[PDB]
Amino acid sequence: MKTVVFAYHDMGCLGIEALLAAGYEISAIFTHTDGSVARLAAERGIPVYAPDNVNHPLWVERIAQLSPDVIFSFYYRHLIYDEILQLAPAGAFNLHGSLLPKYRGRAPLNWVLVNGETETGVTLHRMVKRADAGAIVAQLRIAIAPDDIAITLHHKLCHAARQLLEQTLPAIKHGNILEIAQRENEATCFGRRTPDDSFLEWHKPASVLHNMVRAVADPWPGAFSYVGNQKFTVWSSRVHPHASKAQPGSVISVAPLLIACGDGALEIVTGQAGDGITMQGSQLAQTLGLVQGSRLRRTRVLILGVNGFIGNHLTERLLREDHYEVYGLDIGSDAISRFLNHPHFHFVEGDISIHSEWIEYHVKKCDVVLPLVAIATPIEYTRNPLRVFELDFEENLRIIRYCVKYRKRIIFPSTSEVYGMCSDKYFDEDHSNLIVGPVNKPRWIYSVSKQLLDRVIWAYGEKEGLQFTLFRPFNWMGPRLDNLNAARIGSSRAITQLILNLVEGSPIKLIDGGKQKRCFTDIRDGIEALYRIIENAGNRCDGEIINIGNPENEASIEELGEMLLASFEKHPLRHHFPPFAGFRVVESSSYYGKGYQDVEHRKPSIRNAHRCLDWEPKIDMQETIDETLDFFLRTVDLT
Amino acid sequence: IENAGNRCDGEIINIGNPENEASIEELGEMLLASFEKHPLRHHFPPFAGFRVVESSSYYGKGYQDVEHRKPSIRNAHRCLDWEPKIDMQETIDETLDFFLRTVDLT
Ligand SMILES: O=C(O)[C@H]1O[C@H](OP(=O)(O)OP(=O)(O)OC[C@H]2O[C@@H](n3ccc(=O)[nH]c3=O)[C@H](O)[C@@H]2O)[C@H](O)[C@@H](O)[C@@H]1O
Ligand SMILES: Nc1ncnc2c1ncn2[C@@H]1O[C@H](COP(=O)(O)OP(=O)(O)OP(=O)(O)O)[C@@H](O)[C@H]1O
Repeated sequence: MKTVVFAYHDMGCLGIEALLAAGYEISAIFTHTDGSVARLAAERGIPVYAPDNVNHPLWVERIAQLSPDVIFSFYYRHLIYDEILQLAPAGAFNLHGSLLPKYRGRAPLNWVLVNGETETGVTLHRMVKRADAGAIVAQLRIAIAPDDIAITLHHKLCHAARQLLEQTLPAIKHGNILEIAQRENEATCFGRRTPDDSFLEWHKPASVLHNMVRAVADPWPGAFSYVGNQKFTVWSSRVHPHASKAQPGSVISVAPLLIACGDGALEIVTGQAGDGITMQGSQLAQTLGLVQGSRLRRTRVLILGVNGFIGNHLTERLLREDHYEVYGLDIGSDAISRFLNHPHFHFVEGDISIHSEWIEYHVKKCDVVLPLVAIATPIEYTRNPLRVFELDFEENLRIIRYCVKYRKRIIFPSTSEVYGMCSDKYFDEDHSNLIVGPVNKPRWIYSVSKQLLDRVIWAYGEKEGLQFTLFRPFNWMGPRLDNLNAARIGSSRAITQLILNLVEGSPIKLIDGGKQKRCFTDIRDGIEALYRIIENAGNRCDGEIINIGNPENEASIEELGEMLLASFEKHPLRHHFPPFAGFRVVESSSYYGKGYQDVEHRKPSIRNAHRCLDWEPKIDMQETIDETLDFFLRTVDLT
Repeated sequence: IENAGNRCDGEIINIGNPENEASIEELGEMLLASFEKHPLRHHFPPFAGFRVVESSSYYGKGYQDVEHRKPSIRNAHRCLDWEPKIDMQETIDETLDFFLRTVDLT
């Protein structure tokens, strides 16, 4: 047949050779920079390439040009995806280093040693949308010797693969292959191991620890531990069922260097202190200062604009956990006064444009900064564009810079408005284009400002190591989303403005028909997701942009007005307010002034949220409507 | 700058020749054609040819581009009574000549 190969490292060479010996014609080989696959390719006169992303249109089109019958993947590191895979009529097969569906993850060579398996093997399966799930075309078992280590098991596997391909490859050349599907309810998956995963925890059994040192023995990074401040690596181990009433982690002897484990002791045969040379355990013991003795505050969150809608709710949330200390500054304090007595809450009434000593000192002193000061009520974009620009953009750019100056993590609040009039069904943080209108449509000044800030934060991240996370709220609402008073000037979001209407007995106006829709998110859902981001479990939020909204609560403004009215009519306090003045369609210009333009639909992709936070919106819209309505109605003084 | 009749106040004006639309590939050909006919041609090495490349390998990660760009020159006509005149090929020649005579030959 005619094929295009994706190979790298050892398996890559033996695979390209088996492929050649089997009579295949290799049109091209895709590999990586740094047995060299490239060297082999060059030696055999096979055009070799090493782009960063072969999934790029140009490559896909060029691979399609070669018109391959089948595609093979022998330890290719980057990920080849569907688009190109299906360019081969005979299919695409990948050679995985484990007994699938077991250890279908990555680094199976090491994991099988970590978990101390008795056997492993090689598997040639078909490539499908799911990683390592495709139908198995051939497999082959391998026995793991009690004294095998990563490198030695690697050759075992290489040899096994050389044999598996040797015989099952001629089979594919023709078509005698059985797609024995994978027993999905038996598949095990593992992820990339970082050198921090080879840490030795002496409380575990000597056996477990021993397999660890084997799993990552040279040429791998190795298993390590600490002698006080000093870090050392264990290259050779040796389990001793020889008990020792000694507590785990304590040195039983220095010749041999025997450490007491949770079960039995482990003998460090060879290792090295720090980046020094390898030496026998007895010597390593001395160079580390060992004798018979044992081996191996809360988070400050700064919230600017803490009294705001997002601010006060986030404070309540954080103040529930004990590992948080909350520092906040704001112009107002009615929403956070209830926390003033809390020991872990430190509030101060200030202005981001005036109180520099406090702000700078705290960005310097805290661990995470949440710059929530802003003006986010659309009427203000057209009415006071410059005030919006100066506060939303300039004032914040200053905080962003304090953060890079003092190397602090910044969880900056982006906005769903950054997508503008995007046309995708789902506004995607990593793929959607951003669309705004002409310069003569000033409503977008906000959108554009927030986007430039997102881009600056991104550059700082890329070019200066700033640790960040951008989050984009999608029409969050609930109690304290603005206030009826600000609403009297149009300075508030829809929901809270329509409540003022029902309260004062004025009609609910639906700007341009009110057919445009949005995805309303309950503030409780939003704060939970945000809380998760602050938690930043596993650092899965670094450099990430995360939308937060409930795609399930999509509704037109007209529907929002109806749902609100329905609740309002059933409310206990209803009789206190005037009779409904009705819904009335109005030209946007008559409410927002010249220069207004809007978004016809807004629904978020919440994939990233699911991936980084394991978050999912839960509260349904109607409930949010009730909560919000109730809060504001009981804000009205009745006398 | 003249702002005759203040017809440019508060105006945004595109300035381009919608008549000179061309792909970069065509720009490269037109340039090459002129280059081959140029008096100074013999001073420079033989053409190494055209080669398609991934944007990433030239601009780095994070590059994206514009597939087409043509301006409306209504405002220009209305506020300035202006209309592009020079054709692209002439601009190519001018530019090529200038830069070729920028090269020190010795
Ligand atoms: O939280 C959100 O995701 C976004 O909310 C607002 O922007 P937007 O949703 O466009 O505007 P709202 O004031 O919340 O109202 C939505 C739409 O309802 C309509 N509306 C509003 C008020 C009213 O009385 N009548 C009416 O028909 C308007 O067309 C308005 O654009 C903010 O401007 C954004 O910064 C924020 O990201
Ligand atoms: N100059 C300023 N100095 C300090 N705080 C300010 C200043 N200007 C505005 N603020 C504060 O910013 C806070 C946050 O704004 P607000 O609550 O109106 O919206 P938000 O919660 O960010 O809304 P969304 O989440 O919908 O964008 C306000 O409570 C206000 O006190």
